[PDB]
Amino acid sequence: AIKRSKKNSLALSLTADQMVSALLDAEPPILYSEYDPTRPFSEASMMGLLTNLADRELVHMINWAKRVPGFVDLTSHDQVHLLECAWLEILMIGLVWRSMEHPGKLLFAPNLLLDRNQGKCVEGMVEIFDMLLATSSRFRMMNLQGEEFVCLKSIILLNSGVYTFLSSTLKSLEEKDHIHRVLDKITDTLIHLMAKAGLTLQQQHQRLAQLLLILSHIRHMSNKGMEHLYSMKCKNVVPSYDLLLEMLDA
Amino acid sequence: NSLALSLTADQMVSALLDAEPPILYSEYPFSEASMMGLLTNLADRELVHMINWAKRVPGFVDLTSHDQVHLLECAWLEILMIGLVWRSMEHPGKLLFAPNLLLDRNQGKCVEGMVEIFDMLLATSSRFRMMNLQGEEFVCLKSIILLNSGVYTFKSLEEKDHIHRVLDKITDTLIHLMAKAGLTLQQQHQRLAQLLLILSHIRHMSNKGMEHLYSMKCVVPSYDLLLEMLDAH
Ligand SMILES: O=C(NCCCCOc1ccc(Oc2c(-c3ccc(O)cc3)sc3cc(O)ccc23)cc1)[C@H]1CC[C@H](C(F)(F)F)CC1
Ligand SMILES: O=C(NCCCCOc1ccc(Oc2c(-c3ccc(O)cc3)sc3cc(O)ccc23)cc1)[C@H]1CC[C@H](C(F)(F)F)CC1
Repeated sequence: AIKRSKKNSLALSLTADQMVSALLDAEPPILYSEYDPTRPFSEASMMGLLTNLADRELVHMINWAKRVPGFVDLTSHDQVHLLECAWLEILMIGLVWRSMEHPGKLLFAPNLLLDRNQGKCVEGMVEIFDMLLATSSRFRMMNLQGEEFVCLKSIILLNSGVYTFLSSTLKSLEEKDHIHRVLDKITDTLIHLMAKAGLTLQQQHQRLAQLLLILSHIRHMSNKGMEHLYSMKCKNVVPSYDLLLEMLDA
Repeated sequence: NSLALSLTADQMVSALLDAEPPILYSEYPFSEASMMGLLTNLADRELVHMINWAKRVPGFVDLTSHDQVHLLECAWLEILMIGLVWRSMEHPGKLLFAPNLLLDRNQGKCVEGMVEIFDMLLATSSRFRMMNLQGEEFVCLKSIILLNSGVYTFKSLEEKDHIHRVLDKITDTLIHLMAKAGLTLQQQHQRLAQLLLILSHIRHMSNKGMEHLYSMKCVVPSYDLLLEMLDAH
């Protein structure tokens, strides 16, 4: 079809209710882990299970991202770089959302619930597990709602890579301005949700701030996770997919 | 009880502005090991003043010395970087490490792996410029970084509760500044969101910087004084 100019992005013409509806409708399928439960539970086998789930979720992630209002207005290059930036943060926020109602455990999939002591089966994992558990506990304590969750997940996609567009082209400035406007609309939607829930104005701003501050922790977890995943690739417990990496690099 | 929680928004702004550290001039030929020596010497001197600034951030003194040290251990580089970004706002394409140390983006190429970090710092300064970030907001953001960046890695519930209450007061303060500047309610929450979203990028830059420094064989000389100032010695 026709690629609209940024001022004619569908994102900017959505009401708050329509933005929520769009984000809920984009939400990817629940996946079940496919595994043999009789296999001995080792570092290699655990990381293999998690890799297989990650690979399947990433397929659905791409289709989800394309359905996030504002995303497809970006160049294909900028789209890919948002995803390359955010993919682990997006996996992690999903995981902590899914795990909210299971204190002490991470619900990687409905049929794959792991506790922090299984995290110790993978060297370097338990520290990240504990951070994920703490984030899930914080979401539980804040009573994070599904409509808020989908807004936060879309914010991670749009925000985690915008600052590593380098402003070396005029197009980059247009892309940055567009992302800003979409992020403003998602903020309006988050406030709309909180106002409808009955929060006072002060409470609305405090809650928004607390939710956005958690995003900085999610970023931190992603960075530590990438460092951990690199170590796992050296041990040949996680694939390197180096040809995809050199693809993305060139 | 905590003085921080009894303060009004106007009083909080005053306290945060009053806590601001001095501007240091570089004191420390010109290879990569010398570039890292220059930047490390500057960081070492700034850290002495940072610890005194941290102790003056309302709410910080209420924590145990071990928690104060934990938060600083988590946030120190974020704080150095946000200061750098602020200082560089009026110097597009350059990083004002000090008034007598203005470095071009391409001077990052002198240290392997540094120019990518320079680029992220420059992008942050550009963002602050486009938003016309104000000093009053800057000090709120820096305080948020100190309190937020290690809170998730921590009676311990009483301390986390205290920190979240202080953070809520800073949010109120940022909103108050924006309201007094004439922003509509919609503009206020949008700007709050844009400011807090930049802190995700500052965290990223810190993480990347820590990895880079670990690569570059890089405790600052003044470490013992830092702990002494924190009463952690
Ligand atoms: O797809 C690629 N590789 C294969 C699939 C990913 C392989 O890595 C993973 C990733 C996660 C994983 O485990 C999970 C978490 C986790 C977090 C922190 C840790 O320290 C360890 C684990 S959290 C979590 C949440 C879930 O829902 C599911 C799983 C997990 C296990 C392995 C590349 C992507 C990037 C792309 C690029 F670069 F082009 F963009 C190139 C290709
Ligand atoms: O000693 C400690 N760590 C090891 C110290 C090693 C020295 O570190 C640096 C840090 C920065 C640096 O260069 C600067 C920037 C930069 C950022 C990213 C890069 O990749 C490269 C450069 S940005 C920037 C901005 C500036 O204003 C000035 C300099 C710089 C050069 C060296 C802790 C201290 C605190 C203590 C605590 F917390 F308890 F108190 C815990 C222990």
